[PDB]
Amino acid sequence: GPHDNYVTILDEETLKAWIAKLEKAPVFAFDTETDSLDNISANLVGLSFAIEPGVAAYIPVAHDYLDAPDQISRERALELLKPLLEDEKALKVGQNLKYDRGILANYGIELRGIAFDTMLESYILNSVAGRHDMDSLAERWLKHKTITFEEIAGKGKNQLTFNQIALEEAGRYAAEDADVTLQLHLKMWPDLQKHKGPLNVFENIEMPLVPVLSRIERNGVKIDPKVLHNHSEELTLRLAELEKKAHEIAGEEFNLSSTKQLQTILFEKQGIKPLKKTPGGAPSTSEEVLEELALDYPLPKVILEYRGLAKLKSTYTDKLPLMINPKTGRVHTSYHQAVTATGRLSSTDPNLQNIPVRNEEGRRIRQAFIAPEDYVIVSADYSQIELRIMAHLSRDKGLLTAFAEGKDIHRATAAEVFGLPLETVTSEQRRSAKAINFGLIYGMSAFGLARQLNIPRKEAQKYMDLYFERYPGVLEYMERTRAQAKEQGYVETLDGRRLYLPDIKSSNGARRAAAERAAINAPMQGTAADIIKRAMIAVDAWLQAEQPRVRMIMQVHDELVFEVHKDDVDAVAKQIHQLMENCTRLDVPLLVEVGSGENWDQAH
DNA sequence: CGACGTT
Ligand SMILES: [Mg+2]
Repeated sequence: GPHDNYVTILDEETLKAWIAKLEKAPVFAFDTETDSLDNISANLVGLSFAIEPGVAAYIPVAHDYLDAPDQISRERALELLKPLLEDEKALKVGQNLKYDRGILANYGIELRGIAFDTMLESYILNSVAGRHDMDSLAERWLKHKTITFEEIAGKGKNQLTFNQIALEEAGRYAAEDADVTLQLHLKMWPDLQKHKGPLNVFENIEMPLVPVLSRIERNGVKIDPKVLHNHSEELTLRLAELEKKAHEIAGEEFNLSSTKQLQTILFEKQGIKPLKKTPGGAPSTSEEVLEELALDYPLPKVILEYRGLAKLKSTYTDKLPLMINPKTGRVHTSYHQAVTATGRLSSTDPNLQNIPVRNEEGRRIRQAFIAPEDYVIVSADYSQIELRIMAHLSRDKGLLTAFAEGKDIHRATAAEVFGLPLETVTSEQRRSAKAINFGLIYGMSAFGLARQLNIPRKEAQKYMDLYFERYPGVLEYMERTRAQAKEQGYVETLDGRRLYLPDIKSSNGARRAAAERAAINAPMQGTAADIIKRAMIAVDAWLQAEQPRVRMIMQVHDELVFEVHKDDVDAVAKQIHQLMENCTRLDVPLLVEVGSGENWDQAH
């Protein structure tokens, strides 16, 4: 791990020399460092170029501390770099490219040279290794503890924004970052080349996602804060009523939110035997315990209602109005592309993928999302996608025929399990088969179904036996995947995304069963994520080539909520439809139930 | 309720 060959650029002539080197440089790093953690309101501070291993350059453009000398104009430097950054033939490399690209696009410079991202490379190679962050990557691959931002800043309010930070420390840190990316690239890229499936997915599914991810995050979803600042008042009043009722039942004032106090007061005053126990050993008070106890006493019911209301209020109705970006008035999310192992995108700060649906008050919370003016929400959706991947990967004629004909999968499964035809499949049989399908997706055991269906576990096993006998190809494929995990350990999805299992041969019964379940459902969710990502890429290509009156705002799991102008709804819905069924060459069709509701809940 | 685990 070399160092000290780090030249910091203060004059534009050295910048010209560096760009002359860069335009002949095949691959090079790019790591813009910025004061603000935000990707939208942040103002750029400096850049970083590392054409050759150890040969890294930091280019300050605005430093705020006393006597920051010869600061190149942030506009002049970017104007001189526009031929380079906006070049397609120059392949770049970095970390979290949807951050650098967003920061650059703040100034109108649309970057186009992205080809490698160390985060994405580390994700594709071994998705269950570390956390895919520079600090972890450093020792995990290069075996070189790098300088963190904490040393320069210091935890707490004492932490310093990067812009006023002294020249030497900031420059050496950024150049070390750039240089590191190069070492990580030069080390991992041969490994990424040796793996054909991972190479395919990395080139075609993961990396073209970065520009559309940045565009989606910068577009942001619009919320009507008045709805939440109204609705929280009714939430507070209702929970106050629940407080009054609970303190009437118990005769004392306390906090329903606390769990230790709640279990103590409950199990000492009313004294029901603890049905279940927490993983920590204490008596458990989860929702099942709540409903079982509310079968007997009203205080469990009222505290369950308090939990239900308070969770949604505190998590959404209070946090979302706070997170509205004041500059543009739209909530901006950070889709972390590589954090979950399976492959799904997971929105963070705030979790837009975690908006309530099943509760009517959750329906109100989803109604809080609206359109600015003359616009209307289009909520794309894949219906029962996981079962479609199951049919494709099982090669079972029954499910393939059922999906090709287009009948509801749940009633068809119930018909094939119980014998009576699908038209006579009633509601209880229907959601019984629904539980069968979902559980088989997740790999759960018969006790789980006795819990999720309130039927004896013997009857659960009998029902799965009927299903398994009528669908032997699915079981054969699942056993093939289980066995494949033994000698390969990287049970793999369709498009080549892998998952290394360090728990397949753990020789422990507890871990291996969960490892087997993960091996079962890994191709499932992996294929679903790849299909969604490819649909995202195609739709983004359509918008960026045609520029219609549509803006993609969010990507929930198997959902692609848009925002269209009122007069476009007739044709753009059909166009995105066609773009999405033609997304992936899979035999079973990919049904897309496009809504066109005025608000997100209405479109849902 | 049945398979996994240990004294
Ligand atoms: Mg970076």
